[PDB]
Amino acid sequence: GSVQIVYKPVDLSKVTSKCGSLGNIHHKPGGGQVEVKSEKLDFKDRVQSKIGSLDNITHVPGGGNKKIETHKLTFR
Amino acid sequence: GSVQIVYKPVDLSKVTSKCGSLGNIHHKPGGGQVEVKSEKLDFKDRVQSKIGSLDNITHVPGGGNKKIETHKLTFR
Amino acid sequence: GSVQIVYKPVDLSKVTSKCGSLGNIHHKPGGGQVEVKSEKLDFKDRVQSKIGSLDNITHVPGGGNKKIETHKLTFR
Amino acid sequence: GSVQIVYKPVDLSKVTSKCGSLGNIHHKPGGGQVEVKSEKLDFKDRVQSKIGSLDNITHVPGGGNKKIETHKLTFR
Amino acid sequence: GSVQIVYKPVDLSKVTSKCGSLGNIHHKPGGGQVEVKSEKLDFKDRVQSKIGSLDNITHVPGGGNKKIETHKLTFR
Amino acid sequence: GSVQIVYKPVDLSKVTSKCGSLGNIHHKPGGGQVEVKSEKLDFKDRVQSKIGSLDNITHVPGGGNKKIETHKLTFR
Repeated sequence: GSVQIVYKPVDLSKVTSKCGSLGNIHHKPGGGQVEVKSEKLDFKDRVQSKIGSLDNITHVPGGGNKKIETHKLTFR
Repeated sequence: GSVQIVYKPVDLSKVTSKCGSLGNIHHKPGGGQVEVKSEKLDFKDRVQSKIGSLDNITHVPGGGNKKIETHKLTFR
Repeated sequence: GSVQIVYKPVDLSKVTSKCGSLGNIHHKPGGGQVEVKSEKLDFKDRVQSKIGSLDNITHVPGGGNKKIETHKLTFR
Repeated sequence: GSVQIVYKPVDLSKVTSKCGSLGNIHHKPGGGQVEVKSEKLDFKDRVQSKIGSLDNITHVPGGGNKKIETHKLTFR
Repeated sequence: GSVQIVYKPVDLSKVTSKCGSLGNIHHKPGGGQVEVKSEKLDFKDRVQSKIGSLDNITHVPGGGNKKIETHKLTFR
Repeated sequence: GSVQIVYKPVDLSKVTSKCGSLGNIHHKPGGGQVEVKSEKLDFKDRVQSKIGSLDNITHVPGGGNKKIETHKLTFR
């Protein structure tokens, strides 16, 4: 049939930050204990897994701004 | 059939940061203990796995800005 | 059939940072213990795996900005 | 003067234990944090001191029996 | 003067243990953090001191029995 | 003057242990962090000091029995 699809999303947006001095940041973890028991692990088809972790992060981006965009057009 | 698809997403967008001095950042973890028991590990078809981690990160990007974009067009 | 697909995504976008002095960053881990027991490892078809890790990262990029873009066009 | 002191304490005592199997003992501390601030420390004449400790003990003596005796005779 | 002192403490005592199997003992500390600030430390005349400790002990003596005896005779 | 002191402490005592198998002992510390700040250390006349320790001990003597005696006879 005479199908017509026009797809023109427009994006002039901005994601912006101003920051002064960024600093004097202390991260001082006091250890710890982690234990995991399992018999069978059986992972299929798009699995993301963490088992038995003791992980420390210090993340100090001067910006850290995010712009996430998705477009999908499906025709049948 | 007479199908017509026009696909012109427009993106003038910006992801921006200004930062002053970035610094005086201390990350000082106090160790720890991790234990994991398993018998069978059986992973198939797009598996991402961490088992038994004791991991430390200091991440200090002057920007660290992200712009993630996805486009899909499906015709049937 | 008389199918017509026009595909012209336009991207003038920018991902930008200004930073002053970047520095005086200290990362000082206090060791640790990790133990993992397993009998069978059986990995197939796009497996990403870490088993038994004691990992330290200091990542200090002056920018560290990311622009990630994906396009797919499927015609049947 | 005609002072006479006789000092003959008699000790036939016993401190005794019987034990079977001694074992299957688990000590698993989960870390912690300790902080102390002080300006002047000024210790004189028989001082015993612990400042800022995070100490773990597992003590499993098969016996661990104690006999402590003091004798004093003083004459002026 | 005609002072007479006789000092014959008698000790036939015993400190005794029997133990079977001694074992299957686990000591697994999860790290930790200790911090101490001081300006002036000024110690004199029989001082015993620990400052800022993160100490682990496993002590498994087959006996560990103690007999401690002190004798003093003083004449002024 | 006609002072007489007789000093004959008698010690037939014993400190004794029997133990079976001694073993299967695990000591597994997960690290840690210790920090100490001081300007002046000023120690005189019989000082015992530990400053900033991260110390691990496994002590497994088959006996580990102690007999301690002090004698003093003083005449002034």
